[PDB]
Amino acid sequence: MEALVLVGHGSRLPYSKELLVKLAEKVKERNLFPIVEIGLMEFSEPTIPQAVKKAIEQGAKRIIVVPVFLAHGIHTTRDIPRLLGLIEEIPEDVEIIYREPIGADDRIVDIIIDRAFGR
Amino acid sequence: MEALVLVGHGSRLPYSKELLVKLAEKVKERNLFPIVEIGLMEFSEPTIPQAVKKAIEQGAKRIIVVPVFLAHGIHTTRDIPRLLGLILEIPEDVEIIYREPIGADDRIVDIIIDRAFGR
Ligand SMILES: O=C(O)CCC1=C(CC(=O)O)c2cc3[nH]c(cc4nc(cc5[nH]c(cc1n2)c(CC(=O)O)c5CCC(=O)O)C(CC(=O)O)=C4CCC(=O)O)c(CC(=O)O)c3CCC(=O)O
Repeated sequence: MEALVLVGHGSRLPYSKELLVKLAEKVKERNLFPIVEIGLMEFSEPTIPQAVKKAIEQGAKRIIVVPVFLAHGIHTTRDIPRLLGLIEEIPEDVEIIYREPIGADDRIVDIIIDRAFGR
Repeated sequence: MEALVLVGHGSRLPYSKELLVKLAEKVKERNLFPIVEIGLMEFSEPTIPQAVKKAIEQGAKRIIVVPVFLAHGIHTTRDIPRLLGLILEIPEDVEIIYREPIGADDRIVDIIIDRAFGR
């Protein structure tokens, strides 16, 4: 009844999409959401509008959109809200819930320290 | 004897730099590294060359550079290695060690799920 849509920047390179694809696989393995889709802001498919429609077509009435971005920027603040139609795509009486980016989470510091030590 | 340098993209907005600043502060509280510095690839100061010199000036002989990026891209594969001189003035008794980005870590999935639930 609710869907999770992970949105990413996109790249002319393949690494950004591979990340979102792997992230969606790992989330699916956790069996929390009925529907899970990814969309990429630029350069690649699925686009963000296509992911929201796939979710709607599978029968989701609440679409949770999580920006897989570390920090806020023009994408997360302007460009993406606009694609979702949240700022001046047909949301069919469904609710889109636009979540927060990753930010300076304690678990990021944990990751950073591992990377520093080659782990 | 060794320094940790966190490098980030930079932004015409203030959100990207604040993240790196909060991240540096959190790492410093862990007391693992003698010297901790941040550098921004574009738009903002400190720049990446400035951070490596600040580190050198305090007396670091090994400079661990961690890309605070989720995925590989042209910045992490070309532009940043270039600034580090890996592909300005680097003393010979000093080595730069360029680490990996965050990637599709389990701890990221954990973060994504919290964000999905508005936590
Ligand atoms: O003109 C060129 O192409 C050369 C420069 C260029 C390319 C690089 C290249 O292709 O050489 C580059 C590529 C990418 N940029 C990255 C990130 C973002 N760049 C920042 C700002 C924008 N940069 C744009 C252009 C450049 N975009 C524009 C114009 C536009 O996107 O519309 C602006 C927006 C300005 C506006 O519209 O007013 C922002 C926004 C912000 O931070 O606010 C961030 C995103 C958050 C962040 O990570 O900072 C990422 C993701 C990453 O790297 O993490 C990619 C893809 C991965 C990769 O690089 O493989």
